[PDB]
Amino acid sequence: PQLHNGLDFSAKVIQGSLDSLPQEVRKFVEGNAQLCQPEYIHICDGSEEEYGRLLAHMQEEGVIRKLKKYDNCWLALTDPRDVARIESKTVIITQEQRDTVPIPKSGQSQLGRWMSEEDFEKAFNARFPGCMKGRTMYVIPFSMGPLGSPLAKIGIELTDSPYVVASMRIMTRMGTSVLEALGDGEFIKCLHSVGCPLPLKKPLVNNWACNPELTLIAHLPDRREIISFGSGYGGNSLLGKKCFALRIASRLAKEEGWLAEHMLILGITNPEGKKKYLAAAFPSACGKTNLAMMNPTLPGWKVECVGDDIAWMKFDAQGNLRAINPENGFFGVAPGTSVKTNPNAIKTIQKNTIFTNVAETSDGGVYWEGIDEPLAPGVTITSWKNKEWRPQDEEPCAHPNSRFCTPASQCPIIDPAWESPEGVPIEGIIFGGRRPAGVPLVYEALSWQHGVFVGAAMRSEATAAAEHKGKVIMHDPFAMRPFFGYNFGKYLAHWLSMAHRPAAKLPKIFHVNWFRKDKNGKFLWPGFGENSRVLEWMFGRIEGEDSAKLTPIGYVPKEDALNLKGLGDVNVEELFGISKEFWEKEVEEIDKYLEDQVNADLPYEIERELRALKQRISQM
Ligand SMILES: Nc1nc2c(ncn2[C@@H]2O[C@H](COP(=O)(O)OP(=O)(O)O)[C@@H](O)[C@H]2O)c(=O)[nH]1
Ligand SMILES: [Mn+2]
Ligand SMILES: [Mn+2]
Ligand SMILES: [Mn+2]
Repeated sequence: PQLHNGLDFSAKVIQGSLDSLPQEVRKFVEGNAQLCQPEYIHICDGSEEEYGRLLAHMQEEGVIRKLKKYDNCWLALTDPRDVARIESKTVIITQEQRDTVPIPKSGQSQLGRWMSEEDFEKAFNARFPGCMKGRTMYVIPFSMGPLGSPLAKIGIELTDSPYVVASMRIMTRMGTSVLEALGDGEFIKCLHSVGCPLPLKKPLVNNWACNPELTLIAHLPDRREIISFGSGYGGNSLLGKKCFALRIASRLAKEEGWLAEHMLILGITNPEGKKKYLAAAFPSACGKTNLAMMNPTLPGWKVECVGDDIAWMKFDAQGNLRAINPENGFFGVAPGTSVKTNPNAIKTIQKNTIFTNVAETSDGGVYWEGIDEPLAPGVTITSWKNKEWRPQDEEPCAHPNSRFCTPASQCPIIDPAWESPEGVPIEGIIFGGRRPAGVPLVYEALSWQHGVFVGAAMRSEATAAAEHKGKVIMHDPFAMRPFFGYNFGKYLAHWLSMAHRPAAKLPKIFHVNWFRKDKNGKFLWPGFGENSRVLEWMFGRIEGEDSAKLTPIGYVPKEDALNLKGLGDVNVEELFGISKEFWEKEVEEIDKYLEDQVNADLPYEIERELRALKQRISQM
């Protein structure tokens, strides 16, 4: 089937067999192999032998170090320029711009960056051709969700970074058994490359191969393809997490009729013997991980974890909104994780965990800001910049966006249904973000329409997750602003459509705010474990208790309704104060944001709620 041996890469397979691969799967491999020209091809099987042999290569290449104080834990230091998820260099490739983002009025579209196919082909042919020269191309077959379960998707990611192969084994279900399940079914085509072929023309920092100048993350929903280049950190290289489970999954969810959201899933049990499942949509670095692994301070309550990031939901035959966690591990922020704040996380990241950009102690341990843990006498600390660090300098020993990669099965409070194929019925949805002043601690929506409005009106201060800096209160609807896969206007309609399904059991909607400060800069709520006091009020409302009070913005707990025993000193007046001067400006910014960003694709019900809220606030 060829004139010269220039298309048959059989003599470059160090593991596996191109013959054992399905038809369309093999064509996808040899196609990019001819374009990227890898030195070798490594078809993954996910076995322990492969994972152990994969670690030795990175260690012998100066990429990762071994943390001797813990059982099979490794540290990795990356290039200082590749530490976050570049939102500015992320594009969605569709034929019509209206499919990706709503055509704005005058202003620019914050709800995504659209790029044409012609402009994408010009940049595509200017990067990949020859990027894997002298490297190994790993074929990674993973599965988002339990194998054989409903709404379970399979993908094939080709990459040249063993740091990606090791992480993909932790975050997804990858191995040979995934190929047997796929057979002749569809699969998302993923392609990743660091962009540093051999010989190296640019010296690498910390042996971290990257190309910041040419970093590009593109999505093609029409082709079911995902193409990333240049980067190699979290959501940029782990295509199954952000690019697949959210952006592309949202497009499929709109076509097929389910939901793909950036929410956590946690079940809570009360002293009376009842258990309910909740979901929370918080922006990055806003409190999703600490909430799903919470150690409550109330006796008789038990909180178990199902997920901390991705959530795929869909109605069932009985009218329930069941959800599953398509992921297999955890990829949460490191700084601030201590025994007092998130004790469940400390128990999980002590074995089979890969750390990144965190400080290392002399005795082989880990260290980061907010760890709140004394060291033994004579122990030194090495910052993430590979330098000797002391608490007297200004350089932090660990990067703000430094992460840990740990399997989900090792969590002590993992819910015994995190891999069930049918999912868990969700009875509540929680919105919120980092709002320093104005937003009360917690309130409840008035209806399903007003609830959707609450999610669309989410705002929060810029944190340390993307490339945003400063204390700016920007908009972030549904905590999905950086992960919208199609038109946001149609997105708001997809949620409002859930109120039309027959025998629909719609869940309640709440808005919280743990970060409301006072006039001095001190948090009015301790948070973390004490957040269970707020979750208790949400549990009773679901059962139908009469503990709510009507306000111009929603339902707030009545007096003597929150279990504040043991505290008593919390300033309740300022923690639930609704100022008329504040909410008259808040709606002003909400009115200007919706008209400029959604424009003609804004549903009438979202506008009817905007007028309803404005009217009620003017009557104060
Ligand atoms: N004040 C307060 N801070 C919190 C709470 N939960 C988390 N945080 C802080 O948020 C930071 C990271 O939050 P995290 O849960 O990892 O965010 P996410 O996983 O991206 O959703 C930590 O350093 C904590 O200090 C809370 O309930 N109250
Ligand atoms: Mn996230
Ligand atoms: Mn997280
Ligand atoms: Mn309707």
